[PDB]
Amino acid sequence: GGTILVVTGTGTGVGKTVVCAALASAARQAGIDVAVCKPVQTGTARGDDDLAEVGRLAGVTQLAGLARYPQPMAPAAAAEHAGMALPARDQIVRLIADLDRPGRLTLVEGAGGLLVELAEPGVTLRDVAVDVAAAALVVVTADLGTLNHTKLTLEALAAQQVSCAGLVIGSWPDPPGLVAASNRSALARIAMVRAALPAGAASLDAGDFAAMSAAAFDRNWVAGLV
Amino acid sequence: GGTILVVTGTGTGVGKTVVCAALASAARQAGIDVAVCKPVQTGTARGDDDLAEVGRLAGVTQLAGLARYPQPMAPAAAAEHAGMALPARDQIVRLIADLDRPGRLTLVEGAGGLLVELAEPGVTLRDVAVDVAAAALVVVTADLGTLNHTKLTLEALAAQQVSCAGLVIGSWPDPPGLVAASNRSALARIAMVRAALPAGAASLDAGDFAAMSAAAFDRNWVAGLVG
Ligand SMILES: O=C(O)C[C@@H]1CCC[C@H]1C(=O)c1ccc(-c2nnn[nH]2)cc1
Ligand SMILES: O=C(O)C[C@@H]1CCC[C@H]1C(=O)c1ccc(-c2nnn[nH]2)cc1
Repeated sequence: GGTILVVTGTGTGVGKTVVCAALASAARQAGIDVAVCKPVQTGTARGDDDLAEVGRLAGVTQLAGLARYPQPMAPAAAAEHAGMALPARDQIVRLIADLDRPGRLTLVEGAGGLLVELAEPGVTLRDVAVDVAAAALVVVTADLGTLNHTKLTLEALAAQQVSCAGLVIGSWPDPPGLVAASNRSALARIAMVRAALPAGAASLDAGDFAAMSAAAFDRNWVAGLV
Repeated sequence: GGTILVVTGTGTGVGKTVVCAALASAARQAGIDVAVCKPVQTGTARGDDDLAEVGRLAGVTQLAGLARYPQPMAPAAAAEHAGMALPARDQIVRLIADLDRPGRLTLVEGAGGLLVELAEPGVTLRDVAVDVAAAALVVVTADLGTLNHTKLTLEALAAQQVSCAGLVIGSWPDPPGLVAASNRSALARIAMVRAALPAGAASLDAGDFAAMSAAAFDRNWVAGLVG
C-alpha cells in the first residue's frame, strides 16, 4: 500500500477542496503520484465539482467519485431530497483501498465536517478513516471560533484513534487582522500547522497555483508522506 | 442545592445569550428563582454585557460576573491583549457555588463554544460542568453545517460524562428554507430540541419576549428542571 490521507475540515466552506488541490500539487512536484477521491458530491445543480477543481488546479488525473447530488445540502439531506440513498459503506472504503498503491498519496476529501454522514447507516469520514487506516488532515479557518471547532474535531479523531496529520488554514486573509493573527498562533499550540493558503488561491491558474502550493508546504514534510 | 445548567453552544454568535434569557424568562414565569452568571465576558470595549442583556430581556436581577476583558476575542486572546490573566478554575466554581440554591435554576453562560479555554491551563466550560455536576444546554443554529458541530459538541460532553440537557435552536427563520427545515428534523433525532427561538427574538421588548419565552419551551420540562 501507499499513504491514505482523509482531508476533513472543521465545517463547511473552510477550504477542503483548495487544500486537497494544494497538497496534491505540492506532492506531485516532489515526485509523488497523487490520487484524490471525493466519494459524495452535492450541489451539482449549481455546478459544484470538487474533483474537477483539483484536476484543473493541481493536474491530478486519478479522480474518483461514487455519487453526485444536485442540492447544495449535507449528503444525507441531498440524497433524501433526490429520493435516492447514499452509497454503501463498502462502496466508499473499497474505492479508497483500490485507489491506494505504493508510492502514491491518496487524498480523500469529505463533505463538510468530520462527523457528516457519507453512507448508510450513519457512516462518517471518521469511520472511513478507521477502516482504511488513514490519518486525517484537518482544514481550519482563521476566523473567530476556529479554535473551538478545531479542538472539537481533533478530539473526535482521537476518540476513534485516528491520527492527525496536522492542520491547514484554508484561507489566510490579507491583511490578516488581529483575530486571524491570534488564531494562527493559537492553532499552532493545538496541532502542527502544515500550511496557510493565501486568500483567493482557488482562483489561480494551474501555473500560479503550483508555485503557491510549492511554497505553502514544507518540502520535507510533503516528501515524507510517502 | 438547586439546579445548575451550563449554557454552551456549537460556536460563537449562535444565540447563547438570548437562549439564556428565554429560559430564564420561562422559568421565572413558572415561579422558579433564576440566577445567571457569566464567568468570562470579552468584548467589553465594544459594550458587550451578556448579563445586562439577560436582565434587560428576562428581568433577571441575580446576575454574577467574574472576568471581563476589552477585546471581542476568545477569552485567552482577550486577556493576553489586555495584559491580564484568565481566572482560576476554582474561581469560576466559587462563582457558581455561591449562586446555587435549592429551588433555584442557575444558568452558567459560556463564551463561544464548549472547548473554549476559560481558565488556565486549558480549563473549559466542560471541566466546570463536571466540577459543579451541571448538565449542559447546547445552543445550535439552523444554518448549513450545524449537524456536524452539534454532533461534535455532544460527543465532547459525553467524553467527560456531562449530561446533555437538550438543544435549543438559537434563531429559527420564518419562512424556513430547505436547509433549515432539513436541519431541524435531523437535529431532533440527534438530541431532544427543547425550543427553537424565532429569528429576531433578541429585539423583542419585555412583554413580547416573555410571551415568546413561555411559548418556546415545554412547560413540563421547565417545571421539572427544579424541584
Ligand atoms: O463540502 C462542503 O463543505 C461544501 C458543500 C457545498 C454544497 C453543500 C456543502 C456540503 O457538502 C455540506 C456538508 C455537510 C453539511 C452539514 N454538516 N452538518 N450539518 N450540515 C452541509 C453541507
Ligand atoms: O460568546 C460568544 O460566542 C460571543 C463573544 C462576543 C465577543 C467575542 C465572543 C467570544 O466570547 C468568543 C469565544 C470564543 C471564541 C473562539 N473559539 N475558538 N476560537 N475563537 C471566539 C469568541
